[PDB]
Amino acid sequence: MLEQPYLDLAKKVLDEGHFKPDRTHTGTYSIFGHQMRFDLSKGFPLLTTKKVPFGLIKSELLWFLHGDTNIRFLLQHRNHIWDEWAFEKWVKSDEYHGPDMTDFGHRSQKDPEFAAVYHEEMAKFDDRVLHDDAFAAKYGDLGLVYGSQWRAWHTSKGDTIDQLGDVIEQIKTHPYSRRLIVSAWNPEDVPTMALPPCHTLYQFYVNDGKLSLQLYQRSADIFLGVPFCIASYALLTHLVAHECGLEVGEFIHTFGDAHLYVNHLDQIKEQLSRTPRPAPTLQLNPDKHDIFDFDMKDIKLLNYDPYPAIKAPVAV
Amino acid sequence: MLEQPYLDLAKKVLDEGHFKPDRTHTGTYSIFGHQMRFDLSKGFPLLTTKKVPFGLIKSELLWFLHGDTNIRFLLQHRNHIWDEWAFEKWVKSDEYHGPDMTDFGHRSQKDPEFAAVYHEEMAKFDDRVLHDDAFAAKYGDLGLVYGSQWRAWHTSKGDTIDQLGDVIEQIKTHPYSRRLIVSAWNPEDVPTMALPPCHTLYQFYVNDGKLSLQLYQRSADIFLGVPFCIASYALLTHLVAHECGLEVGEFIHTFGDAHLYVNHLDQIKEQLSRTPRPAPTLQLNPDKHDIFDFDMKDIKLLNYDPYPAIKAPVAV
Ligand SMILES: O=c1ccn([C@H]2C[C@H](O)[C@@H](COP(=O)(O)O)O2)c(=O)[nH]1
Ligand SMILES: O=c1ccn([C@H]2C[C@H](O)[C@@H](COP(=O)(O)O)O2)c(=O)[nH]1
Repeated sequence: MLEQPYLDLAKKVLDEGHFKPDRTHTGTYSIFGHQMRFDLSKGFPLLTTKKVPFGLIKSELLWFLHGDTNIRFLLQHRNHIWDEWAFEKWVKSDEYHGPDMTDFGHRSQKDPEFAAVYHEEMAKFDDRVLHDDAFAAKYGDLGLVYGSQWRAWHTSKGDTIDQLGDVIEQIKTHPYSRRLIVSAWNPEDVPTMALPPCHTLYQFYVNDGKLSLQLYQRSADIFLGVPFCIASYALLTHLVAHECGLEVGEFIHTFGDAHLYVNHLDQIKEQLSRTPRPAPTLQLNPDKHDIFDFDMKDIKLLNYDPYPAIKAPVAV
Repeated sequence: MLEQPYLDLAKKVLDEGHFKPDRTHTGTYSIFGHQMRFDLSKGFPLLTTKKVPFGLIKSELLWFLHGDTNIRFLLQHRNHIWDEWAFEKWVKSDEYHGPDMTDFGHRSQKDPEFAAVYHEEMAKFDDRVLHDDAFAAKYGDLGLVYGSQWRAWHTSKGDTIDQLGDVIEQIKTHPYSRRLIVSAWNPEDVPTMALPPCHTLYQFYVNDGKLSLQLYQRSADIFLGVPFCIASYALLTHLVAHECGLEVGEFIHTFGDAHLYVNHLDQIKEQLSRTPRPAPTLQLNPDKHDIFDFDMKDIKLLNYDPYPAIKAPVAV
């Protein structure tokens, strides 16, 4: 079944892991080095044994492709995945006036009185960013994010480089190129980043008329992130394969440090109780092809039939 | 047996490959995405079923660690692996006076009259680089090479960054860091390089008292390069594990596009006839620890017992 590789990753990390400490202080069972392989021609790797919001995987990807960096497009789409970043910044500015929210996303999960002041100032932020133009530009832009590392890699002679736009040229004219790589890992910026890239780099490869993509993710959360990531990329593999006029091959997911947090144990353990169902089917607008200018409407997820979503706490 | 993972890579590429064209025009059987895993505590992954020159894997690595880039240290050690690069450059300079050696390393393998003029001007070059200081600096420096990408990553504010020297700091003070990565893939320089890095990036990871390293090599030659590379890195894993005071774990080799050239088929096919022998054993100078200042003498390969070396032509 499509997703078995994924469930097998979790058993392996559970009944074969190794406990180790980490940045957030919850704890983890971890393993190092792991390849997993999905055959997109067989289906779409959106988990069935747990309900994943394609809405979120979808709007975030298109944000990326525009080479955006402002949370404002996401908010525009009710997508709040990246707020806690922009916010934190806003919070540590004296233009921020009020409740010194230090470790806001820490205590808010142990103290319900704070979970209200916090979430209040958040809708302050997100509404301001939504409405005050000068704010959206000042506090809404994140800066170095996948979109800018994909389509605006800052050089040392003052210019921007469109990495993703370029590799796509090479796929048409040199489908056999073994240098078709996009990297988001930048040495000079790496030591001044809230969170240096998890999805470090990817490489496409055109087998006989088919396009494949391999990902190297240095740090993974089997439970909360891996289910999302598998789809951002299986989606990206189609989008590109669309523009270049190629059929679709495989998605090869490779991990450095793959972890399962302590307090997620009971959930993954329950999720394994389920028996996978037939995977959905990605449908794309056959009229439009210039992927950089695709829009939500242009994608369709046919036949998705998932098990209830599983409640789980962010380990922080 | 230690090296089986490697031999199994070659069978897989042979009795399960896919033919595809490429840069040099020989031809290949290829596969995409592959992880292989060696347990350095069990031995040293220098192939036994074929004789590999540890002398070469060794001097090239130390060159790297010094953050050198001049072929002059290698020549100093009879190591000629990188000459054809420096040379080519020298050749396309009008200071080069004489035999316009276009595609020298092409025709020299189909025409034995040329294989003599060529190899003559080569010893011209290598002797000049060995002796004429201003030449060694002018034509002997390669520039962007593993040594400079490891220890002098050019930033956009005029400075050099010691990537490898830094990760090593982090291993001591944050052995559990999941951001311990060195990358040699640079977007802005990539489109003006004779050969952009094969060994794209590596990441260390400290499991319970043990150090592990995973490599992402975008393009491999199962026959001629993979046997060398497995050892540069298994060697590097020990060297680092030496300085940081850690035990040694595993070497995880991950490939994007792994190929076997057409005209190498008969050789690999013969090499598989052999039955692996017990692997050698790396011994390091217990007195010295500052790896950046190690020297040949400080390494010892105990108990190596290899099958005859196998003759093979460079596909070009
Ligand atoms: O798409 C994503 C984003 C984040 N994370 C996780 C992985 C780790 O839990 C943490 C990053 O580890 P450090 O870099 O902070 O060590 O965020 C994912 O798994 N997938
Ligand atoms: O350490 C090394 C150096 C080179 N190569 C090979 C791999 C390919 O044969 C060629 C590089 O492929 P392209 O980047 O040129 O497409 O050089 C190796 O396998 N290992």
